[PDB]
Amino acid sequence: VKKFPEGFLWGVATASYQIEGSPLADGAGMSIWHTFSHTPGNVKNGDTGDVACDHYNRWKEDIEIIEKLGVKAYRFSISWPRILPEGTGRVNQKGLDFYNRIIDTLLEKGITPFVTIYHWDLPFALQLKGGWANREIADWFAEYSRVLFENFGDRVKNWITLNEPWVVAIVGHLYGVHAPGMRDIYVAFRAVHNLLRAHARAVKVFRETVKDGKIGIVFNNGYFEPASERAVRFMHQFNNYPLFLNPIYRGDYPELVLEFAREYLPENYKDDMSEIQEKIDFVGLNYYSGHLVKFDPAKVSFVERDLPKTAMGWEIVPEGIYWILKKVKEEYNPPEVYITENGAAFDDVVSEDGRVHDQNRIDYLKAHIGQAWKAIQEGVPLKGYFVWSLLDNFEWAEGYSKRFGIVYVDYSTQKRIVKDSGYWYSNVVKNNGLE
Repeated sequence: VKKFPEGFLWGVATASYQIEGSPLADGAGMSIWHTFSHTPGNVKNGDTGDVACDHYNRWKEDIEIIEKLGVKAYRFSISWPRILPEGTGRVNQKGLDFYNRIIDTLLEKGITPFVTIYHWDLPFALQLKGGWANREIADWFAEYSRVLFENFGDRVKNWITLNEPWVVAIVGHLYGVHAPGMRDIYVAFRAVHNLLRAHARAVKVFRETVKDGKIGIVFNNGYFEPASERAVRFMHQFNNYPLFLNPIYRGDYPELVLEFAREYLPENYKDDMSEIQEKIDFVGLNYYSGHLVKFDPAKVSFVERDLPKTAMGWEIVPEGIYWILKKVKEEYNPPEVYITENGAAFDDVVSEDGRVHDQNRIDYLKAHIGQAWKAIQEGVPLKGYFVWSLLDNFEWAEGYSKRFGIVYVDYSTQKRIVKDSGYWYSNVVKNNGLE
């Protein structure tokens, strides 16, 4: 058996654009993901978030599912354009009403809300002004964050500024695969820098408005290994939490990042570093996959390995989640850590018996929860673990073709079908560990 600490937070996680649909309902502004997905060629099969899981209408049922499964924490995000349709200035009361109802319902049912302030749906109106490329986004983000704190901070006490800022900057502005779909390395590193400045401004406002809350930040991470017996050191520093935590904790970007990217950073970027060091309460780590890597004349290539893979083609390496937990304590020793996302996509099907027998997902989850347990036994201050995702949903540029849910969604009807993995995870939470 592997029992977790008393009060350990077992959660599930979603994001606004991925599940809600109704992106323009009730006076919401357009987001960059609305315009991106409505641009031909950007998203698989031309999928958009127009409907998604229709959570904008079915939110109560979904929460009742969380309650029914006995899950103790719900990580969800707020759509900035629902709250400020032009990004700054005017507040949309109906946007506030939507999240107020979700928040009150969670607390009613004894579920702890973990709110992601930014999970990629920037207001289109701000993108017209440069979005993450514009230094002024630190002010815009501050103003947005303030509205949320003032309206919800009385009940929500666990906050996350940014989800996966590396993805936002690099995948959104260098690779062009995510909104806003740009391919400019100088823009992308300006976005890295501004993401930090905006995160830090929001934390500052938080200290002034929610004196009894906790606030953190979420990073994507991969477990990188060398093909033979440094490129691994680069990938860790660039793609993992150090890109952001070295500034936050140490006041500069990591060494190998500066070697690669100093030319792409703003000229006096160091002048922002003391403000960026604003104290945070916890670090969220997302983890999905491992990668074998080797030098290649970013001077790094991935080497495909055997290993079981998910429908994403992501290699399943459970010891990565232990490694990254250990590594984060070793390098920056944050007071609290959460695994804010962990999960897998598989080609689920509803059997004739009306069940989704996703043993593959159960095995994936079980293996990773075990490794996180291990990190805990060896001193890592892990306070929680969130499965991505409660529901199958819009998987960004993959559209609906990738199902991550522990609850199956039949998009033709919007029917929810709890998967075997969901029943399994429910037992894990009730028992507060593996058995």
